[PDB]
Formats: sequence, structure tokens, C-alpha cells
Amino acid sequence: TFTYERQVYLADTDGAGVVYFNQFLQMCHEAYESWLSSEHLSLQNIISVGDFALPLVHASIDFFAPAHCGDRLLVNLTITQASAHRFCCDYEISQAESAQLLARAQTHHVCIALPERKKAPLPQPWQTAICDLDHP
Amino acid sequence: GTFTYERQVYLADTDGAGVVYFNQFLQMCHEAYESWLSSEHLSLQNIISVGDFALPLVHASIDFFAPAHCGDRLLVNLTITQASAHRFCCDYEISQAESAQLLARAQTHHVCIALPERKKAPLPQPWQTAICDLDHP
Amino acid sequence: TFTYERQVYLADTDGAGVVYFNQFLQMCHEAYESWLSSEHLSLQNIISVGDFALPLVHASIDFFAPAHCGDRLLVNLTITQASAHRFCCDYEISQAESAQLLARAQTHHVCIALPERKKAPLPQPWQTAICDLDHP
Amino acid sequence: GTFTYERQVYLADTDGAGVVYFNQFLQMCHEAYESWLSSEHLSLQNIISVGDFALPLVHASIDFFAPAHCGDRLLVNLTITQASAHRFCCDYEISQAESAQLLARAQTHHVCIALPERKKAPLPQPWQTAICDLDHP
Repeated sequence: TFTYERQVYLADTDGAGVVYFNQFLQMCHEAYESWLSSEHLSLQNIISVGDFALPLVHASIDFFAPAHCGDRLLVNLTITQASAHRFCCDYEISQAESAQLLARAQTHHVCIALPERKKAPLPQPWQTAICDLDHP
Repeated sequence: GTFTYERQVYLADTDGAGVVYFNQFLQMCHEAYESWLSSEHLSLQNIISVGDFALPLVHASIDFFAPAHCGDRLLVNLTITQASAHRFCCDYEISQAESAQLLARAQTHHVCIALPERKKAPLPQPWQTAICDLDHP
Repeated sequence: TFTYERQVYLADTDGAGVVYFNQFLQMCHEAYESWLSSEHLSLQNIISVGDFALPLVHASIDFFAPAHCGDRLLVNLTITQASAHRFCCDYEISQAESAQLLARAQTHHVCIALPERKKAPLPQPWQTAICDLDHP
Repeated sequence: GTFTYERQVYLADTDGAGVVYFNQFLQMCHEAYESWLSSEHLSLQNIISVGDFALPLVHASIDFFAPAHCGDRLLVNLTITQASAHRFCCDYEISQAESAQLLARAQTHHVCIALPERKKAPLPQPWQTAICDLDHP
């Protein structure tokens, strides 16, 4: 896994006193972006070129226990290529010090050619990076 | 239960790729849920304030079919189902109001738990009653 | 004033139990966008053209009392043109039923020519719309 | 007190105009404040949990000089000052880490109030102590 460290901020939380559900999914996307940056890939780069896009096409998340403002979390990310066009990120979000499981999530991402929005093969650079990140 | 929630896309909903950010569609789903609650005169805040129960969301999922842009007017169509004594399930479709183009489908699952022990409890009866929606066909 | 009605959602609130400070400023920008739309102006339009931009260059807000999830708020918006290039939106955020004052805010906005980002005169259509919205 | 908070711009921070949304800069300011608190082993959550006091933000302002984009690495430089027995003031500058281009300046003011009456109270001593910062020049 790639491990992304994330402190819970006040804005991540809601009036029930705990982290708001989709803020956990925000933390997941951050982990993904940080992994990209570590692999010298750049979401901004592909957006900027715009012969292609790499949209998220699915997200899902199960919640097991709440977190609170100030908590230090770890988001552990591993990724597998599901097909020519599509990869699947798996995330586990835990408390750093106890490894209490808070959530498990997936996001799926596809490459498309623009403007027609038709599936295109994942860039090899993404494929290569995904290979280096070991998935069960 | 069913509900149609009308939602304008604001600048903040969009991202640097020029389209609505994935997570903002899920936010709009929760808003539809909240608007339905309000229409049924139910209140998340009352649950929180009394502090005997919580109604955490325990699962969410969403699939994206097509993008939206700043200024678009969207419809979020919601159906609510009771899955167990303690759990209900919201099903959402998000579409363009004018063209009816389907942008996304989603689900959220919610459970009632007694606090502080966090053990499953029966849904509040008023909530069950709203979900049953016997007042409408 | 233009009056924008806004329900407080769970995501607007934080773990202290109340509306998070900058969510009030989000509601202000929404009121601004709704006013634009009512005047058949379009933030998306100017962004899309990109010979010009109309950025927010200042925001400030004072808080008087908290709000909670489920509250129904009114954001009252009035606007004055401060100079050739710049307008100033004033907002008052209150409880709908009691008119309890929650916050007062300002945002300032300027027109710039791109890509150089040099001040340009407000489009007359914006000037015209601003004139129709009465400011003390 | 002083602090330097390092912040990557994420896709969610940006909007459909292709730049960081104004309100997200203010979010980054509050994060700097929160990171400083953490570095001083202070906790907003502890205040909330105990429920004797609140530390609401009572004023915020921000001016924007230049935009940022997705992927940028920013520095938020924070200075904290005690303005009264019950009030402190955070001053922020946001810059590009590499070029040192100034993007924005901001201020937030915070007050301590006793609950439920919401009357001004003296800052918690540990907070005062952190702001005084006698351990550093």
C-alpha cells in the first residue's frame, strides 16, 4: 500500500459531532492524488491537455466507526487494473495509533478520449505505476 | 417514500476540470434526503440534540455516467425503503432537469443506533411512518 | 435587496454542533450566483469566454450567533458599484422566522482582462443589474 | 505564536474556472490554525467535548492577489496575537512554496465564551501560554 496520513480538521466534521460521511471519500481522493504525485503523475496535467480525461466513474464506502476533529488517520491505498480502460483503488481508513478500522472504500477510474468521451486505454505510465503498487 | 429535489449547480460544486466534482453529487444526494426529511417534518438535528440515538450513514455508493457544469439545474430523484427494523436505504438518480439526461445513480444506507453503546435500535416510528408513506399511492 | 432562501444542511455544520464559519460565506456566494441568474447573467458564461474574468478579490464576515442543521435562513443581498472596475456585495444572514441576525458579510469583485489579469471596466450588463438592486 | 503550514492544492480545492475557489483559501487558513494548535498540543475537540466553553470564530477576512491551481504546493504563514482577555487574532499570508509569490492575506478573530449563556470568558491559560510563545524568540 501507499499510506496517506491525514489529520481530521473541524471542516471534516458535522453537527453530529463526527466526520461527515463524504469527507472520508474526500480523504480517499487525496490519498489517490498524493500517490499520483509520488509517481510523478499529475491529475492537473491530463486535465490541462484535454485530448483525454481520467474521470472517477464509481465510488463506494462502508463506515465502521466514527472519527472526530483532531484524530490522526491513515488512509492505506492499493490499486489494481481491472481492464484495459479501468483501474480500481482500494482504501482502508484507520486510526493511526490503534489501527481502529473506520471505513473501507473503492473508487474506479477510466481513461476517455475527448471530446467524444469514449473509453481509451490507460496510459502506460499509469499502468506502470499501478504495477508497482502491490494488490492482493 | 419518494422525493424530487431540485438543485442548482454552484461554482463551488465544480472543480478545475470544469465539471461537478464527484463527491459533490453525493452531497446533493444527502441534501435530497434532508429535504425529504424536512418535507416529512422530521429532523436530523432533533435526533442529535436529544442524544439517545444516532442515525449514521453506514454505506454509500455512486456511479457516474455523464458530467454536469456550473449553472446546470439538476433533479435528484429519491426513493426510500426500509431494509430492516434498524436500517433504511435511499436510492437516487441525478438528471438534468431539462433534457432528463441521467448523470449518476447512487445509494445510501442508514441505521439507527442507541448511544453511547452504539447498538442497533429500531427506527424512530415517525421515520418508519414517513418511509411507509401510506398517505400517497 | 435580493433575498436568497437557504436551508442549513448537515454538511454546513461542524463538530461543535453549529454552522462552520466559512459555510456562511458559501451561502453568500450562492446568493450572489442566484441573483446573477435572476438577471440572466451567468458566471459560467464569463468563465467560458476567458477574454475576461470576474474574480472575487475580497471577502469578510462577522458572526453574531450560531445556526444549526435544519434551520431556515435568509441571505439578503444588496450590491453597490465601488468604482469602474469593482463592485461590493453586502449580505445579511438571518433566521427566516425570527430575523435573528447571524452574520453580516461583504464580498468584492473586479473585472479583469485575461491573460494579463489587468483591471477592466465592469461590463455594462453587470452595471445595469447592480443599479436595479437598491443600495443605501 | 507563529507557524508555517504546508498545503498541497487538491482537485476539490479548485473550481470550474480552473483555479482555487476563494473559500478554500480561508479553509486552508483555519487548517493552519488547527495545525498550530496541534503543534502546541491544544485541541478544539477537547473544548467541544467538555462543553463548558466555546471558541467561535467571530470575524474573518481575506484579500486575493493571485490565483493558485491544482497540484500547487502552498505555504500558509500564521501569526497569532492576543487582543483581549477573551479574544485572539490570527494573521495569515498564503504563498507559493517555490516562487514565494503572495496569493492572499487573511485574518480570523476568535473568542472564548462560557456556555450556555454565551458570555465572554478568559482564554484557557494553555492557549494564552501558546500564544505568548515564550519558548521561542
